[PDB]
Amino acid sequence: TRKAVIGYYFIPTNQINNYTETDTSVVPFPVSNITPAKAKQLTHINFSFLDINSNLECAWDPATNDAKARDVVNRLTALKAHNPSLRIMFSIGGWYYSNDLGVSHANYVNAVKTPASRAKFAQSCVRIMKDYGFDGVDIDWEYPQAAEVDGFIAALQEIRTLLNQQTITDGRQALPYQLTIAGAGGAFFLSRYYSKLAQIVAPLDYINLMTYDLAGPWEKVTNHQAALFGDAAGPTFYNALREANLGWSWEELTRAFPSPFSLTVDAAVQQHLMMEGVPSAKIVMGVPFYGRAFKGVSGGNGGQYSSHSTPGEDPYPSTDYWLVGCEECVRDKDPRIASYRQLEQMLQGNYGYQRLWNDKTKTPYLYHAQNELFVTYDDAESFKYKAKYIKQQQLGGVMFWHLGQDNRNGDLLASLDRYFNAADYDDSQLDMGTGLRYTGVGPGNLPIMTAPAYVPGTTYAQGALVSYQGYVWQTKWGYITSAPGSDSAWLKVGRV
Amino acid sequence: TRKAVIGYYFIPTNQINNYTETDTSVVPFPVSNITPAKAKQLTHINFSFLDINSNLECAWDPATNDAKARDVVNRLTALKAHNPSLRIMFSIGGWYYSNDLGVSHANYVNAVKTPASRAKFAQSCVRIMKDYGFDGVDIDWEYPQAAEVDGFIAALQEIRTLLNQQTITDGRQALPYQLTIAGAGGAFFLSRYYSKLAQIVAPLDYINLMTYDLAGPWEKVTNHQAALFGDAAGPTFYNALREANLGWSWEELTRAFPSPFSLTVDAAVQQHLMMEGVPSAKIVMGVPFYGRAFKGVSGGNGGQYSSHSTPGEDPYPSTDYWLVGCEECVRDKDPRIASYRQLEQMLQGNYGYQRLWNDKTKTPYLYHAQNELFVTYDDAESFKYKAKYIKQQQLGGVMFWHLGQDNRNGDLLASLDRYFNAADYDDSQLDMGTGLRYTGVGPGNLPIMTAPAYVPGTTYAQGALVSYQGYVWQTKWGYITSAPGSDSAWLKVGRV
Ligand SMILES: Cc1cccn2c(=O)c3cc(C(=O)N[C@@H](C)c4cccnc4)c(N)nc3nc12
Ligand SMILES: Cc1cccn2c(=O)c3cc(C(=O)N[C@@H](C)c4cccnc4)c(N)nc3nc12
Ligand SMILES: Cc1cccn2c(=O)c3cc(C(=O)N[C@@H](C)c4cccnc4)c(N)nc3nc12
Repeated sequence: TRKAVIGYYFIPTNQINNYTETDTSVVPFPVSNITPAKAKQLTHINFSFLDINSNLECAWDPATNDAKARDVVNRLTALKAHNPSLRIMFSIGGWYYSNDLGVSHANYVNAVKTPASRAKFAQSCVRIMKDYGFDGVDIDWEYPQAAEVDGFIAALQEIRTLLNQQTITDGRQALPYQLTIAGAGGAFFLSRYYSKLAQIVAPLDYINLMTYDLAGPWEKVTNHQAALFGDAAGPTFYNALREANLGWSWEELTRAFPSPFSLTVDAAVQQHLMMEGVPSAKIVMGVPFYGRAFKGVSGGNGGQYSSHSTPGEDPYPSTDYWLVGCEECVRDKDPRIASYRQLEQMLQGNYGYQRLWNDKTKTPYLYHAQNELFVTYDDAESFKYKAKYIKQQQLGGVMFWHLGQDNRNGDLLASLDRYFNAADYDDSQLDMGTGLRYTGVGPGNLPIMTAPAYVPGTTYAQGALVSYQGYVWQTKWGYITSAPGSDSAWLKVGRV
Repeated sequence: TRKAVIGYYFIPTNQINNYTETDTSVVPFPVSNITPAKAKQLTHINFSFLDINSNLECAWDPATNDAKARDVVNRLTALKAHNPSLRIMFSIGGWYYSNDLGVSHANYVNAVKTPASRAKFAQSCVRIMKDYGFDGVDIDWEYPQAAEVDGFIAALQEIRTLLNQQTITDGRQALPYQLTIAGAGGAFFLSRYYSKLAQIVAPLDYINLMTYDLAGPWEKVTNHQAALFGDAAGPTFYNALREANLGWSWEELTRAFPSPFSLTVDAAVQQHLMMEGVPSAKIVMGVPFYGRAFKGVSGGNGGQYSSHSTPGEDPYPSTDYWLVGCEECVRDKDPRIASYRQLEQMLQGNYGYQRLWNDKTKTPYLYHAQNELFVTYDDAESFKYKAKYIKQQQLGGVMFWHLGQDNRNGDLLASLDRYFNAADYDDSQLDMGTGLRYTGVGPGNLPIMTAPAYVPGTTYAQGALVSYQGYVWQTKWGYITSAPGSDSAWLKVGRV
């Protein structure tokens, strides 16, 4: 089956209200820049962002010019003329609206609180979808906390019920309405809802992992923001999932969640696959179309794993635009982020940047030796390894943030489509390297094993293996007279 | 409050049927050996063992001559003339009847299953108590498994109701009928029911911990069977409580259950006190009146912590009766167990045994240099430290197995009574030594702590301490925007 290729189309309210396809100074990436060829390379466009208002309903930003918003959306859905599989989703939430300290955060908490609120909120999602002509709903709440999770699940199940009814009512069996969420791609936020992943993902077509921003100026040491695999020379992190509300035993937590660990894309994917009832085909790997820049870095290792002097604040609390050559950093008053398009132009502009490659993480980076700068980003080469990982691990596909950051030729999108679909591309010998893999093991990714059937009445010694109720179990100590599952002495170590 | 001194009186069915007070070779320890002096030193005698039959009622062994049984019991209750506080309990169960592979185990499991079965079992316990003249009920099920614990708890509650009503009916307010159980003294069996200790202990007057047999021939290395504190030179063990079904986080399990650990009397007591709702006054420390012998120890340090050639099968499968001096080893055809009485006559009779002392564990042991022998046991000196521990930790008292193993003068029982009650004994300067203490922290031993109140909307760094909803919490990583208890990021570390 075709891998999903999910591109975010983000447009701020002031750009909707002043929308034009002819002046890149007010609208840098108008819908016009999505050519028929690029539309064929996408399977989904996530239009973003809508919000939940204090009426606990899905809504546009109050300052939106609704006439212009409908026209922007109509230009997007017109791209379906070039790609019959294309879906224009809309995204509710995002960091600014929905984070704990965000302007609308309470509206997310309250909308999922009660059966009445969830019914009302779900209806409004389907009404927005049908009124504007969208093809599905994406929820980007970053992120529900443990006690909010059951309400989150029931709202998603409510949306699933209404979308499946709307699919039948509209005769959309060939292209059913879809429901997705953006998921944490790092253990710290993932531990909020990790224990209920199975019930979260059940009503979804896809969970889109935000497997980027895994490094930033809020960390004391520079690092790669979307390392595929780990580098032993880089920083490691507390494994927050061992503290999730799982109810597992000490051995089960320990073998699933080594700590410290390397905060990588592979870690995020494997951590989802470790949960029973989380199918690989629904997991979608996010990739960034932007780089993160650091200043004040030391030398020796190309700016990698160095202390730095980058402000972590938001907004950027200065007027010092120190990322040399980055015109778009001036236009946006922040030198700590650059689009792939801009980085490509910084490279071919003789600004003293050097493009280096980390063969462990399988990601590129820029080093500026004169001014002490470090940029972590992804490109078409790092996407080869990520695409191969998606195929080997049988994931659902790829998601990226965001379309306006690709270069004008659409090279990053074309590469993702090529690695999944081009008949003359062949990655069977692509060397995935010796970077650190995530070695945790959980109930959902237990190895296949064989063992003699458990025999009631037997006394087992320490380390004995038996099969019982479809799993292979090992005794943790000696003189075991109880059945696996009936007593703390048995560890589930294998399936079938 | 006077400390309990609970002595098991164990008499097998063949000795009941053949009971006589004038022939040691048929009844080695008739009740007439319990003089008025000794009766005054006890608070309880646990007559043992009764059973649960296939009708799921408390019952004598079917081969018991019932008139002979009443006579033996009458000899015990006659002792109450010399001590108005003394109670003659009867014990239901024991290892042979109630272990998973024992002959009556299914009757324990099935008696506690439903309200009807529990009411029938409980009624039978009180009927037996009144019919034979006992003063209370002791249940020694070794040990209920996790799925049986709730029924076990409800059966104990039902017995408690019937006992309390019987106390009223009989005008026994001055000496009310009591309910006790034997509890596991090591973490392996403790883990079966650990999570429900509070509801198990609620209906009891006492839980008598079997804090002995903590070492034996079944282990690869010689060790003390009832060490008070740990010896760093000694073996350590897997802390099975970390695998109990508690629902705690990795950090919480790790701090409550260090592993490996020293398997000691102190460990068992502190493990019980770690659980909320378990009052120290109900905890009774078991001590052995017997030793365990190892055949084939190397030299080095008294035979402590070395390899051995002792079989670990029961029944004793062989015939090398190799514990020399020990004549009861021939009569009972097993050289690995010797009563204190016999161990004393071995030390008296020029057999080459040397008595040594471990000042970490505060226990004695015998070493034989020629035959390579090691014996771990308890004596009046080790009981000084255990009695002081009972007083310092405010435990309910002491229990021992069993009365027939004391010497003819009853020195062990007299020593326990002395250390609790003699005005001319003064342990105020007894130094408890530097042996390893169990230092796990759980809900029941959380310290008082003080921290500024949690303030919603603020972002906390790693290691921040705040007070919230009755507890002091610490963050496990940085950028914490959630409230404590509602999250994986917060660790309960203290009480307000
Ligand atoms: C300060 C801080 C602490 C911890 C986590 N943080 C974030 O996860 C975060 C995310 C974004 C954001 O917008 N990410 C983009 C890629 C995106 C795309 C699609 C859906 N959601 C988000 C942001 N601007 N600031 C952020 N700051 C923090
Ligand atoms: C508390 C206690 C009291 C009396 C006897 N006990 C045991 O006999 C015993 C045995 C084992 C064990 O596992 N194996 C033994 C059989 C073994 C294994 C391999 C070779 N030889 C012998 C054990 N774990 N605890 C045990 N506890 C006790
Ligand atoms: C083979 C084996 C494995 C694991 C644990 N085991 C035991 O814990 C055990 C205990 C006894 C026993 O009698 N203990 C006395 C002190 C007692 C006193 C009062 C109430 N209950 C018991 C026993 N004879 N064999 C036992 N074998 C084992």
